[PDB]
Amino acid sequence: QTTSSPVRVGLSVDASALGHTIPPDYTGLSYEQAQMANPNYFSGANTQLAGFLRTLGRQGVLRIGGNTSEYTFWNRHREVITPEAVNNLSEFLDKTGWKLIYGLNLGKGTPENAADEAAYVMETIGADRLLAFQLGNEPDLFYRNGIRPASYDFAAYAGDWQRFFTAIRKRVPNAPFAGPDTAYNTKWLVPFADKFKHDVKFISSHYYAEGPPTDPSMTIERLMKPNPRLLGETAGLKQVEADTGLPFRLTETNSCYQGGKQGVSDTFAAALWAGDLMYQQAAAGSTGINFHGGGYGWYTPVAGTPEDGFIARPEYYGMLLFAQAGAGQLLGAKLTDNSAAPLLTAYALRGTDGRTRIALFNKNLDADVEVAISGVASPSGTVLRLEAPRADDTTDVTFGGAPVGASGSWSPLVQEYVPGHSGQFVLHMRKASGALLEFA
Ligand SMILES: *[C@@H]1[C@H](O)[C@@H](O)[C@H](OCCNC(=O)C(F)(F)F)[C@@H](C(=O)O)[C@H]1O
Repeated sequence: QTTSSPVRVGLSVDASALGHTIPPDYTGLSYEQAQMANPNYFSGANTQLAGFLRTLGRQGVLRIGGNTSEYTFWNRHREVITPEAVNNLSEFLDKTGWKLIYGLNLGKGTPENAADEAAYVMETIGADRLLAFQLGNEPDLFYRNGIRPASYDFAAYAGDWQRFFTAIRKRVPNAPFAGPDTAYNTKWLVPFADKFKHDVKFISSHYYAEGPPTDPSMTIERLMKPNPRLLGETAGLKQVEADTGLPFRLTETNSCYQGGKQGVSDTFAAALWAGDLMYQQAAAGSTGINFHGGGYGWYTPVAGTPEDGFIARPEYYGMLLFAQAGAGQLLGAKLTDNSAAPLLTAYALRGTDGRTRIALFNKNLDADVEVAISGVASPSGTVLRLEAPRADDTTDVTFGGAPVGASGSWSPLVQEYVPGHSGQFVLHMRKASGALLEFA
C-alpha cells in the first residue's frame, strides 16, 4: 500500500531491549455462569463455538462467572446448573484445548453447596484443566444489587471468603483459587492480596475502558486514546505482585458496561482497541486476558446460539491478529517523529519459532502513517492487514484480506511484501487500521 499525505514516523526495533515473555495461554474469553443453564452451549456438540475458540489460540482460558453467578444454583438432580452441564463443559474444554476459571455462588449460595459444586467440577474437569475457582464476582458491587447491604466492606467479604474456602477445601483438598474478581481498587483488591496470598494462585482483576457514569461519555475517539486510569491500575497490580508474589490476570474486560454501547463496542474500532489492549497488558507483565461476551451483546467477540449459529464480530479480528502473531518475548519498539500521529502503537516480538514479528495499531482516525522500520535484518517481511472501510463499521472487517467464516475458519488470502532497502523497511498504514509484520 501507499497513502496520500501520510505522517512519516520512525520505528526502531531493539532485540537487546528485553520485555516480558507472552505465555501460550494468554488469550481468553469471559462468559455468564447463566449460560451453564443450557447444557448444549458449553458442549462437545457445539463444534461452531469450539472452532471460534481454537482460532483465538491453541491454548487459552475460558472464564465462567459474571453477575449471573450470584443467581445460578448447582443441584445434583434463578438458574440451575446440573451434573449434565458440568459433564458437557468437560467435553467442550477437551475439544478447544482451553483451561477453566469457574465462578462459585458466594453472593446468594451456601458454603456447603459451593463445596458440592467444586467437588463435582474437580471430579469431572480435573486438576490439569481447572485453573481456579472464584468466590463471587465483583463483591465490591454486591450492594449496588442489594446482594449485600450498604455496610458490606472488605472485612465482611474476607469473612465470607474464608467460610467458603474452608468448606470447599474440606471436600476438595487440592482446590485452586483466584480473587478478588473485581476492578483494581485500594479498599478491596490490595487487602485481598495481603490477607489471602497463601490461599490463591493469582490475582483476578477487571477493566472496562468506559469509566464511572460521571466520566465523559465513551466515543470511538476516546476509546483510541491512552487511558491513564488503566496505566495506574496496572502499576497497582505490578506492586501487589512485588509485595505478595501473586501474578495477575485480567479475567473480565471489554470496551463499555451493561453489555456494551451501540456504535462503539460493536464497531471495527473495538478490534483496534482490543488488539492493542492485549499487547499493552502483555508488555506490562499480565499473565492473560478474558474478553466478556455472550448472546448478541454489543461487545461480544463471538455472537450467536447453537440453533442459529455463531459469527465473529469486529472485536474478534483484533484477538485474531494476536493469535496469528503467536507467543514469544517482547522487544524494544520506540516510535519517533510521531507527535502528529500520536495514537499509533507498535509491539515487537521474538517469536518462539525465532522469527521477529511487529504488531501495529494505527488508532489515529484522521492520519495515515508511513513507518520507517530500523533494527530488523531480514531478507523479506510480509504484512497481514486488519481493515474496515470506516472506524464505526459494524461489518466489512477483514484480516489478511479475508473474513472469518463458519466455526472460526480463517486463513489469509492477500500476500503483501514490505518494501526493503539498506537494512530498513517502509510500511504505509491507512488511518484506523492495524498490521502484523513477519520477517524470515
Ligand atoms: C462484569 C460483570 O461481571 C458482567 O456480568 C457484566 O455483564 C453484563 C452484561 N452482560 C452481557 O453482555 C452478556 F450477558 F454477557 F452478554 C459486565 C458489564 O457490565 O458489561 C461487567 O460488569
